[PDB]
Amino acid sequence: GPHMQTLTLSPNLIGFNSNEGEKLLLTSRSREDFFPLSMQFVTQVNQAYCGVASIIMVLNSLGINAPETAQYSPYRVFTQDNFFSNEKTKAVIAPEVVARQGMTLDELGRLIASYGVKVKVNHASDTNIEDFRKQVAENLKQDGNFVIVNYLRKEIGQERGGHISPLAAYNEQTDRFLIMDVSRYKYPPVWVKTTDLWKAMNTVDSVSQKTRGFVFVSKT
Amino acid sequence: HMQTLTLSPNLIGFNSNEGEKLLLTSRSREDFFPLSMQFVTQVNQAYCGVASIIMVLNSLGINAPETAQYSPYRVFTQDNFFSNEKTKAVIAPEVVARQGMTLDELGRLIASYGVKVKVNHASDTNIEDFRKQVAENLKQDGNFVIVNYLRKEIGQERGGHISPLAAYNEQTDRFLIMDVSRYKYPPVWVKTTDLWKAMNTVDSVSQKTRGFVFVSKTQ
Ligand SMILES: [Ca+2]
Ligand SMILES: [Ca+2]
Ligand SMILES: [Ca+2]
Ligand SMILES: [Ca+2]
Repeated sequence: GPHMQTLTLSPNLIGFNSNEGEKLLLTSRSREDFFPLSMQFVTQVNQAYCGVASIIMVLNSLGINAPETAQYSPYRVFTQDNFFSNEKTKAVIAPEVVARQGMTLDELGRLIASYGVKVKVNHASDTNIEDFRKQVAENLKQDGNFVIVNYLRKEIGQERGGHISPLAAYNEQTDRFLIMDVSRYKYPPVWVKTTDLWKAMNTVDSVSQKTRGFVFVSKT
Repeated sequence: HMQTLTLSPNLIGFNSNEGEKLLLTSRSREDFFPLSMQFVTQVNQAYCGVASIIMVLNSLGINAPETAQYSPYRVFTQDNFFSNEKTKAVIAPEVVARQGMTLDELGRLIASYGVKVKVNHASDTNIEDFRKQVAENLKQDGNFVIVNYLRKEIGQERGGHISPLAAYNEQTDRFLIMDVSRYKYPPVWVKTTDLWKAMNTVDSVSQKTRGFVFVSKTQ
């Protein structure tokens, strides 16, 4: 000591709309969730609503019975505008609060569960990279369930704070996951190395004083 | 899975195993990647053309107008698309909200943002040239295709619609429509002959056929 830090590394992302990124989807054999999520992909309506956008993508992909939207009647879908129609949802965290400060991993899980949907919240501190990779890759091969991640953007080479978005696929050959980034005005979907995504989840959110992590969602 | 309307059997939904395989076995699918990145729900039942335009303009990376919530970032949205006099001079947003837009108006609205637009009424071409020219575009980055067609002629409810095309599957001779009415229907793979018939219908507003538009950067 002191540590001289001779070798330092920065995370390498592959964009979905790159030639390589396209190839990673086509060579993935853990990509069932990509198709329904792609059908539902939305832009977060404000710079704090990443979790709401992520939730409604998953609820619509699961075919969860949705609130009315007068503009679409008789058709009904979850939107960021109607997601808080259920008072139990507002009781977790109110929309005006989310619009200022976002949501924590535990709030994300509780907001989903307020609609009676099955959830399993995994803080990084309570699991490990090997179980994350294995369990998420399995979910990505399975219909009827989805995965949402909460991670510090800085640790995957983006700016900057905590973010939430669904995962859509896992490329086995490169050990990368595809993040369907709902901040569509800022970044494309990206393929991130498991080790970098793990590092980014294994950070402490000062709002919760707990680590970030990932949530499994399925229909009951 | 999502609660959209049951499709007529001549259509293969993107929301089906076969529909996924048609993307995986397509050799004309480059446009799917950027278009999927930009896919949006039309904000009302008249705004299909606006949703389609913004998907394409965002996919092309055009400098975009100011937004209500994303500053300093900018993207085309259904709320900011009409934020200049040149675009509004084509057709007023108040009218698009009640009547939609014709094929010619679609073209002019796109062109008001400075990009290169070619409008093809079905009457002025033929099915073989439609298939070849569109499949070629679908392999090429930096350009896109939007169709205007009568939904009933492909089995769907009901009137004239507008949405982008994302891919062409050679074995089945089907095009993938990225249907912006996401609350009602999934994206669908439609036989070329059905899509051709649906474009070769007379829009009562224009007394011209429907058709398709090619869009690329002017630069
Ligand atoms: Ca490519
Ligand atoms: Ca499946
Ligand atoms: Ca799954
Ligand atoms: Ca193209």
